[PDB]
Amino acid sequence: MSLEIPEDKIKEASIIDIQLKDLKGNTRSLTDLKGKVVLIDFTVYNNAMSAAHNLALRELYNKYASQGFEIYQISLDGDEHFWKTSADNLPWVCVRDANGAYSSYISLYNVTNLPSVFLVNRNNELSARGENIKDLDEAIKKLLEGHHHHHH
Repeated sequence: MSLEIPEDKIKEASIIDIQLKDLKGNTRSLTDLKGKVVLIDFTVYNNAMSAAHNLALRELYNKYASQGFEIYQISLDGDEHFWKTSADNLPWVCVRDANGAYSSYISLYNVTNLPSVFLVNRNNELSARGENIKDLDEAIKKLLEGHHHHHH
C-alpha cells in the first residue's frame, strides 16, 4: 500500500510493507495480505534448498491456512524460468524481488544471511525473525490464538 511510520508502543515502523508483484503481475504488499497471518519467505526459486524449505512451508500451510494463514514468498533468485514454472502450481503468494539477494528489504532488516523467513500476524504485525522463531508452528498458532480474547 504505502510506507508510513506508525507508533504508539514497542517500536515505530515495526512493520515493513513489502510491495512486490506476484507471478501474475499483481503487486502484493503486506498491507494487502493483512486478511491472514503472513509468512514472510525469502528464498531462491532455483536452489535445491528451496524444495525442502518449501515442504516445511507446505506443512505449516496445511496446518493453519484454513484458520486465516497465508505464505508470502519472495523469490530472490532472479530467474523467472524456475520461479514461473514452480510458482504457477503453488498454493500461496509467490512474488519476486527487484534485486534478490541485494534486496533493499534485506538491507532494511539487516538480515544479511539468506535464505530466511520472518513472521507476521493478522494485523500485519512483524512477529519476529525466522532466526528467532524456532517454533513457527506454535508461532503461527499463537498469532491466530489472539481470537481467544488476547494476542495469544
